[PDB]
Amino acid sequence: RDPDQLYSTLKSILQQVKSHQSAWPFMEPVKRTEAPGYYEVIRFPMDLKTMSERLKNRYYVSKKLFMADLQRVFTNCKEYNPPESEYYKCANILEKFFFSKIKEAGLID
Ligand SMILES: Cc1nn(CCO)c2c1C(=O)CCC2
Repeated sequence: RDPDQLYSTLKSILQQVKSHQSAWPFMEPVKRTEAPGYYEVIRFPMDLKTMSERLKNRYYVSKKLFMADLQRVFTNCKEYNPPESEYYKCANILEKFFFSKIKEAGLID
């Protein structure tokens, strides 16, 4: 299936991202109790557990929807955290990895 080809490609990419050594900050939703005013600043929170659910739920009917969510994970983090924080470092490392995988899968060419 053309839908099911997409699904496989996205699942492979998301799995690789989740397995990456720098994915650990992004594995679950930011906790309100740990991040003061995070949910006042960041309007569209996202994390890799929520993306896994969305994927299983057949939400990612296009590459664009998938890339927007995953990009939001990094840019939320970079907006909120200090530039030399461990979280910011992880976000940019993982983002580099993400762009290399989407290129390699021909999701952008
Ligand atoms: C703020 C903030 N605090 N925590 C830890 C609590 O969830 C995290 C953040 C992020 O911005 C992304 C990584 C995880």
